[PDB]
Amino acid sequence: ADNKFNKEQQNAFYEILHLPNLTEEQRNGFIQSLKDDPSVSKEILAEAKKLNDAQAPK
Ligand SMILES: [Zn+2]
Repeated sequence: ADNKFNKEQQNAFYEILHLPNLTEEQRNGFIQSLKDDPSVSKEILAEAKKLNDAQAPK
């Protein structure tokens, strides 16, 4: 059964890989969540983005 990401899921995955202000530990936790159930991508992405923005350099 083919488990290739649809565009919504792929976009989330790549955005999390590339968000600049996550630590490795933070990033890997979010990616692991998606690897386990990709249907939660939109919620996980929203969390990752908030954390990324909170940790932006000033
Ligand atoms: Zn400054």
